[PDB]
Amino acid sequence: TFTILPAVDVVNGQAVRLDQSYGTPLESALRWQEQGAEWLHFVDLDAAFNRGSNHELMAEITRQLDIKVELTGGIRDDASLERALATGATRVNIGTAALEKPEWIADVIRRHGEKIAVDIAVRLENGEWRTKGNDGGDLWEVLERLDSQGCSRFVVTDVSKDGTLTGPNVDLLRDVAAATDAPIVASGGISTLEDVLGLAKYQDEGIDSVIIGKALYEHRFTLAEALEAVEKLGK
Repeated sequence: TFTILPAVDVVNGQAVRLDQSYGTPLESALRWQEQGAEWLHFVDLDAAFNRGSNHELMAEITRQLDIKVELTGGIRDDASLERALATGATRVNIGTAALEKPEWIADVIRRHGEKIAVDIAVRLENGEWRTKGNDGGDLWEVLERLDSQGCSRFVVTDVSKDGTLTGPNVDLLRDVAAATDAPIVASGGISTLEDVLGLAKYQDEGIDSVIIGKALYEHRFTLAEALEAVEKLGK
């Protein structure tokens, strides 16, 4: 957690307002940039659930603002990937489709390199970490294959932490960081400021980022607070 990415979930052209209701993604982005945000994580919920697409609003955000944008949601074939890229996104994440299309994903990693992160959702079951795909396999085999295909970056999600007050699963994340040369984005379960700090502790093993939604919007801490608290570790 070197770097922190606030999450923005877009539907019908709108995102959750950081209060003190819903507004434009631009407003959200401006409100997050105010606070030291250098990267934003955007979810296109309409594309993720086949209801539509918000690509042109995304392209407006990258046009209007000079902020790095990670973009995810419904990226599953060449047509969706293109339209994701056409947005101006600094980086794009591919989830389930990556496990279900091993050759397609190698092919895209080959063409796009650092523009591609693979988002892996995992579930622990009967003592084994299984890619909660659509299944998708054993976590460790999946990682090795993806690593071998040149994947630059993974986004790892323990599918339980979404309930927020467990903590993120640091023992898994550290294991994943040790298993691949590709840097890791922790996602899912941020509850407290000290959760961010437990992660940043391990930035040198390869956990260099965290995505954070709820904890931020439910005012558990502020972004400026977390960015400085991670600075305080740096030194």
